[PDB]
Amino acid sequence: MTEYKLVVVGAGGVGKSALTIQLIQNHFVDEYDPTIEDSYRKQVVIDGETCLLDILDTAGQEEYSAMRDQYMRTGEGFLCVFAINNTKSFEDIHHYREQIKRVKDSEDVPMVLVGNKSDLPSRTVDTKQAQDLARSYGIPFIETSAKTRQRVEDAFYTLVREIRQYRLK
Ligand SMILES: Nc1nc2c(ncn2[C@@H]2O[C@H](COP(=O)(O)OP(=O)(O)O)[C@@H](O)[C@H]2O)c(=O)[nH]1
Ligand SMILES: O=S(=O)(Nc1nc2cccc(Cl)c2s1)c1ccccc1O
Ligand SMILES: [Mg+2]
Repeated sequence: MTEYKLVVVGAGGVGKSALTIQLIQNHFVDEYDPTIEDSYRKQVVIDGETCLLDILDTAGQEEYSAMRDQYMRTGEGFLCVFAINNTKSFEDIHHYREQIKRVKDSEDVPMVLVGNKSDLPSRTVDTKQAQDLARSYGIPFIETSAKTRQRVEDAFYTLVREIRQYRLK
C-alpha cells in the first residue's frame, strides 16, 4: 500500500469540493458551503498498486495563511483547478503555482492543470490556451466535469502518476 497526499487548489467556485466529493462519495453537490475544508482518505488501485489517497479539499485561498503554508508543505501533489467559463480563475493559476513552488523551494512539484465545468457550453477559456499553459509548466492538462463525472478519476489518478514518477527523479 502506498500513500499519496493530494491537495486541491483553485479560485472559489471552480469546483474543488464538487470534484473531491464526486471522487470519494460518487455524487454531485449543487451548493456546497464554500468555507468547508476537509481531508478525505480512500484506497484505490492504480497501475496495479493499492494506493491510499489522502486528499485535502481546500477552502480559503489566502496568500497569508500559516495553515495553507503547512498543507503545501505536507501535500505531495497539487490539482490546480480553474473553470472553463471563468477566465479570472484561469489567470489565478499562475499565482497558485508560484505559491507552491515557493513553499517547496523546488521546481520539481507534481501538479495537474484541471479545467473543470466542461459540461458548460459557454466556454471562455480555449482548450488550446490551457494546453499551452500546461506545456509551459511541464504538467498534464485534463478537462473534467464534476457534474457528469467526466475524467474525475483520471484527474486524480494522473496526479498520483506524476507523484510516483517524481519519486524516481
Ligand atoms: N455545471 C457544473 N457546475 C459545477 C461543476 N463543478 C462544480 N459546479 C458548481 O459550481 C459551484 C461551485 O462548486 P464548489 O465545488 O462548491 O466550488 P469550490 O469553491 O471550488 O469548492 C457549485 O454550484 C457546483 O454545483 C461542473 O463540473 N459543472
Ligand atoms: O495536513 S494533513 O495531513 N491533514 C489535514 N486535514 C485537514 C482538515 C481540515 C483542514 C485542514 Cl487545513 C486540514 S490538513 C494533509 C495535507 C495535505 C494533503 C492531505 C492531508 O491529509
Ligand atoms: Mg469548496
